[PDB]
Amino acid sequence: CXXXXXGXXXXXX
Repeated sequence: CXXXXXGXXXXXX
């Protein structure tokens, strides 16, 4: 899980 902004971000889960 994760996400972000401006293009994306990251996460994991």
